[PDB]
Amino acid sequence: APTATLQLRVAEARQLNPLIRMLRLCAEDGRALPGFAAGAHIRVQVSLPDGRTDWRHYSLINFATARNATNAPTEYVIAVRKEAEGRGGSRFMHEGLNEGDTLAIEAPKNDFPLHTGPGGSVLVAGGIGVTPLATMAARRRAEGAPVRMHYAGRSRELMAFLPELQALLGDDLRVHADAEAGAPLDIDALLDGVPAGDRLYVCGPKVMLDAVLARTQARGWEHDRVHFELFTEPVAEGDQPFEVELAQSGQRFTVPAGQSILDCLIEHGCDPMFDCKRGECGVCAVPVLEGEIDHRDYVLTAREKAQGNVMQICISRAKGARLVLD
Ligand SMILES: Cc1cc2nc3c(=O)[nH]c(=O)nc-3n(C[C@H](O)[C@H](O)[C@H](O)COP(=O)(O)O)c2cc1C
Ligand code: FES
Repeated sequence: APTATLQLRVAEARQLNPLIRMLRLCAEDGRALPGFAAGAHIRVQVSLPDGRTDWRHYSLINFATARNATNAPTEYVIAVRKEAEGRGGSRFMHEGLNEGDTLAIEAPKNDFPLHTGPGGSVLVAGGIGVTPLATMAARRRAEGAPVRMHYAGRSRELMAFLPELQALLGDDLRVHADAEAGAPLDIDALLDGVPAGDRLYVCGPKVMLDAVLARTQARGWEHDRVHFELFTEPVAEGDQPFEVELAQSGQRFTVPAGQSILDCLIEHGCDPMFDCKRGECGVCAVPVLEGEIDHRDYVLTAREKAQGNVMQICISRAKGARLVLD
């Protein structure tokens, strides 16, 4: 049940700007690490402010355009945005980790892969959400495949990897900075510009991913045309408690405000199906017999959400005070 881990050394730390720190991680003896495909992340072990150990996802970064670029890597590269008001994990990555330190990680996992079907690729990055999309861009360039990146942030001063991405993509990089535009990214115009059949890869904050989801579902885009990678944690936000009644056996649990339905069930004892835990994979779907749902996933169709008979319990909640689940 414990997940396999690697003990890596911090081979380089680089302050890209005041908020974002690049870390290069190597095996102790420089041997090859598990390979990965564009979109993969690693989970890294952090110490929280009270000394509790926990795990944090960070996407793997590569700009090299050799076709073998990430098949047998000898390093993993990540970039961490410091959240001074977060839970302490990103703070640890900035303040409690030094060059030469060792760090336990879990082997790469990929919930956000590039699609090999027909069509080019349009990448939509919000802030530090650029990290797996940079690797995606590098891979499409390695393939000679059409790719465009929309990279949006509040200020250019705080957006990482602009010189690397400009060199990699040239005119196929479109940078949006709120501080220059005076307005947020125009997602409607972005979607209008996507070439017919091209697939969309959206990574970053919940508010951006939600705006893309609403519009691509309104447009009736095919379900495998749009791909989502949600960085925002915790997914259990402002949220309220609610009752869950398990219809098979009458048990009524109270889901607290800071806990997902899935985590509440996993805790109390059941064996739910799950994987990504952030609304992307679809695996945790449960039928809903009664109660209005506040849907927060990126996998159910507009029709499925409207019918009200299924939800992703890793991320979605009750609209009211009670849900009856099968
Ligand atoms: C799949 C996945 C990939 C992520 N990749 C990054 C990343 O590359 N850089 C980053 O700053 N945060 C990334 N995040 C968000 C972090 O895991 C984490 O939530 C963030 O650093 C805040 O944690 P904290 O509140 O403990 O500081 C990712 C989250 C997920 C689920
Ligand atoms: S576990 Fe992936 S959608 Fe819930």
